[PDB]
Amino acid sequence: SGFRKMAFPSGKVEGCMVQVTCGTTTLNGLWLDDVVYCPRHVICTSEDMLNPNYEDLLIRKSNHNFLVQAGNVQLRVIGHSMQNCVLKLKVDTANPKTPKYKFVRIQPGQTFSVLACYNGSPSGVYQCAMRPNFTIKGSFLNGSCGSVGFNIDYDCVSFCYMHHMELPTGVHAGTDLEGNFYGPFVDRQTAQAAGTDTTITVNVLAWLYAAVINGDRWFLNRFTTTLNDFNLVAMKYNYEPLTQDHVDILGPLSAQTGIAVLDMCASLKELLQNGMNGRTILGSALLEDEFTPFDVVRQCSGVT
Amino acid sequence: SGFRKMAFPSGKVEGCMVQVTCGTTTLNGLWLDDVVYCPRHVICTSEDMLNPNYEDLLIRKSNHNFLVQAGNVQLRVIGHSMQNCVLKLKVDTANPKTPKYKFVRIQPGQTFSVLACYNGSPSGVYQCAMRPNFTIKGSFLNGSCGSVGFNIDYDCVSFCYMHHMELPTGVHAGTDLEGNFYGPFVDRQTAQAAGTDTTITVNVLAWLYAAVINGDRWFLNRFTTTLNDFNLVAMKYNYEPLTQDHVDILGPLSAQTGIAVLDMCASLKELLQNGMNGRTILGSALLEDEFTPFDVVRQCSGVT
Ligand SMILES: O=C(Nc1c[n+]([O-])cc2ccccc12)[C@@H]1CCOc2ccc(Cl)cc21
Ligand SMILES: O=C(Nc1c[n+]([O-])cc2ccccc12)[C@@H]1CCOc2ccc(Cl)cc21
Repeated sequence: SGFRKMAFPSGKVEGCMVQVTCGTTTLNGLWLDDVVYCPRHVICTSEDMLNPNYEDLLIRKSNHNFLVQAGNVQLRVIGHSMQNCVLKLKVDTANPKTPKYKFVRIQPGQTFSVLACYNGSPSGVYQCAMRPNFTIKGSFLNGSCGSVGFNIDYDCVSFCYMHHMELPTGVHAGTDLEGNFYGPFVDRQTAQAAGTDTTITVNVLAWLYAAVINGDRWFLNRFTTTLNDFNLVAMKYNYEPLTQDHVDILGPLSAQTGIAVLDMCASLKELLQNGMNGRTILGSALLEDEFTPFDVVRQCSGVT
Repeated sequence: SGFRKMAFPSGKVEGCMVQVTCGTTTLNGLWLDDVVYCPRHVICTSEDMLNPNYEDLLIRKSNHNFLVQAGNVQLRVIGHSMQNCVLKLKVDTANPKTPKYKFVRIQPGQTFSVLACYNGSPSGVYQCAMRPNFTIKGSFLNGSCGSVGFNIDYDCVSFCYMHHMELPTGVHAGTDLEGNFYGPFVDRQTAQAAGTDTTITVNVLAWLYAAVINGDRWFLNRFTTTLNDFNLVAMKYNYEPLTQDHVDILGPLSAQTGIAVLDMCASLKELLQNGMNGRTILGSALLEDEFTPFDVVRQCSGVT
């Protein structure tokens, strides 16, 4: 019982974090096998960030200009290449702590853990979601660039995010591990505004199912709805449209609780229209949308 | 920028988790040096839990009746003793991954990370606080007993909690690493009710300071108050009384923001009296109390 915003155990990713310095810029790198991945803006000064031409700035950099430090020991850089917005620094030593891993590009609404680091050292771990506007709401300070987002399936770490920047609104933007930004963001110090941060409907529904499993049932109404009727209300409240794929994905939670997905949609529709009235659901006064149906199942079943 | 409920990196504690089985009961153990710490109810059957006499049940147990497995390898148990509500199983092998550590008994209002485990395997990490009624609001299922709570100061892990039980209300109870329960709870399957779960005032104030640092300033009022006037309102709202020690502890946040502690108390007093009016502070529709002043400073400064 109880329901928490839970992050994956971070040990497997802590064993991959290194410090990358190029000139006077220091950030974090991810060391997997004999390659260190890091944001390509490690080659930029603060002035360069205003309008960087990365291919040009990279011409002035050699292997020896990238200082990679794992713990308090220096790694020898024997190659470097730019792939989209990340640099891959080939080192002469394979990371002995390299876990089984994959690089995945997640979809909006998917959650992941972030191991926030400074100077290649982990400071904390938190859970977040890729927002429908492709930003994330993280917690990152100067030096946190290169911190990664990941999910773990038993012993395989799927890295899905690498932190690159903060927008003027305090929201965050980054890339997958192939260097492609999520959303339309670019690694330049220029005004970039985020789109509408809509609520991940399927995630709210999953968390209402978690609430029912953990005993918070006050919001269960006597109504049902259809996907079309629900979606009319959802659009009005800046909630993402719910599809039959989302209903399918919620099937295991529907079965566990005996509450049909569309009945839970009707309860959510009434919560949107009536508000919480000062009440809480799982200790929250707002509808939480950063638990996927998979996270709810995993947390409520005990997957390790 | 951004402010998250952040847990400590869990790697150092993941390297200590083992599975402890006694007969047909399996839970988690913490392996530090050549000792495995676990809840003493590992010796009980479900029937025994109703009214256990631990000293008597322990007479029927020998070293070979405690099965300790670290990963998929069995540890040899060469001694066992009960200290309060924990069993200490002396093993013949010192844990090679033993980090620098301390056992601390925390005070109500103090936060810590929990590495939730099942069968000695980590499933997730979350942050919580020792409530003023000495319960915690965790996320624990069958088999999670023996999961620990901890804080990290650079490279030293201070273990402060070991999970033992869930109360009928879905809140959690456990001990420090010397086996002493927090609060008045006993390791028996008997009706035990929690006291008032008051709000940790000093923590709410710290989180309002974090909100100001991260740009959420709408709630800043034009008022000030005194500790006595504030505390009259705080008692009425089931908030813990604020002391001059709490004001001292908030001094660094007051200095960072230029907002005097008593002015922030007046803003909190108005939030209590007026409510949020549908607004949010750091993405929350309620006043968060599970960030200590130290956590706010650490997260806003980047301590690794
Ligand atoms: O965004 C950047 N830094 C930081 C990132 N984050 O997330 C938080 C921070 C806080 C406090 C100072 C720095 C921070 C750098 C700094 C300059 O502007 C850009 C523009 C594009 C790119 Cl890809 C990175 C950057
Ligand atoms: O509390 C216990 N289990 C579990 C603990 N927690 O936190 C969640 C759980 C969920 C689902 C089944 C079990 C769970 C056991 C089970 C029996 O009653 C007691 C009474 C006292 C003591 Cl010290 C431990 C226990």
